Amino acid sequence: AAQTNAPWGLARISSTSPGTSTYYYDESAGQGSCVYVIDTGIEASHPEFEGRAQMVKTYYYSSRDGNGHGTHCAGTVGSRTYGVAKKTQLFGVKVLDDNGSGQYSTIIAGMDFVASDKNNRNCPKGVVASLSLGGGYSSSVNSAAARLQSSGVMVAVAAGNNNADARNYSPASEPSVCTVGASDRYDRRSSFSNYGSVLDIFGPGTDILSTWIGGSTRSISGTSMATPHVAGLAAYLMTLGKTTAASACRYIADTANKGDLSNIPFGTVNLLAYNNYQA
Repeated sequence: AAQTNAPWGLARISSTSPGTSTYYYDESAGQGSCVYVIDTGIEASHPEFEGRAQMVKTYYYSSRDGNGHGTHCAGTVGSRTYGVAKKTQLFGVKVLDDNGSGQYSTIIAGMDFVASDKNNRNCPKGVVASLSLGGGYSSSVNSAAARLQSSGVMVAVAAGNNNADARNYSPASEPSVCTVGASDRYDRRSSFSNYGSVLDIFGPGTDILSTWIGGSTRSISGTSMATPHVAGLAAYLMTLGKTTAASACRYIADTANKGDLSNIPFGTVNLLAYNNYQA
């Protein structure tokens, strides 16, 4: 299949070279898989979600996305125009408030919810979880992310926007879960992206167009935009049978575009999320 005039990140993930504008992917589009978006929530009403998104949990007076952040991220996982796995089922777990904030104990609660809630939901192709969030080092927070992983969920988390080492941020610094760094349309390392040995893969994350609250769209930047392409991609390769939850991140990094990114410091991996799809 081909999306003509796709966003620069969608094209980059099915492209051996930057600067193209057609995203190339198997019709499967993640049908049969499920991706939990742990964030400020989702705007499931968006035409872009086609009723494939639904809120399943919240910790605040509302489960509405009064921010846009979570809605922006879910649009990169499975929205028809902006997402990677365009038939995936999205589940919203609102752990962040409408300012994009939330305490650690709440985030921990959220991951704990997904590993159990997957058992009530129907996902014969496997489960993914996107965590475009982070903060200072926390081992409690890291164990939470590691618990989500060994339970049968493919975790991708943002490496951080501090332009520093990701070993001092959680859950970014947890070795069992997949830590996505950010790059731009010129295959540069994103200005803001954290780096470090803990990273597993880079995904598109500068000037990322995607769904927004109010039935709209907008372009914003961050490792939070890098996290959902890998998330969607994981769910894409799981539907195909090419990988499983527990080995997708190593699968992605194995089959990724080796060594095409400028400004990667020594010690940080030079791998760019890629879908090796052959029409």
